[PDB]
Amino acid sequence: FRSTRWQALLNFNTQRRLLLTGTPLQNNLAELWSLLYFLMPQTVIDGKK
DNA sequence: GTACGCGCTGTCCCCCGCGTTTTAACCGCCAAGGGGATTACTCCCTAGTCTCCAGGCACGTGTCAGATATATACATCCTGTGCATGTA
Repeated sequence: FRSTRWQALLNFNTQRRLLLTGTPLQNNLAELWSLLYFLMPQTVIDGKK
């Protein structure tokens, strides 16, 4: 979440994005929530609800 | 008068540039603690101010020091002044 590259690529002008990854981490919901927010900026920060 | 500033010369030589090697620094982790100037508050105590009585460095006066003009007892030529022996 706090990485500079995370905010670096958010402003890029694209209308469709695709993610390629083998396996994300199961627990530690923070990284999954961060990936979800990066995919589209609509979800709320509160993932503990 | 003269010799050093100036102009010219060759001699070579050390940094420039372009390339190649090596490395300092920021990003991620993983969020953790850690301390020092700041703001507010609470006492607290020593200089400002007044105060008069003592007194002391700027000031004027005396006297030795340093330097200078003045007779003074010789000092060095200068002026008369006298003597002895050979000459026509």
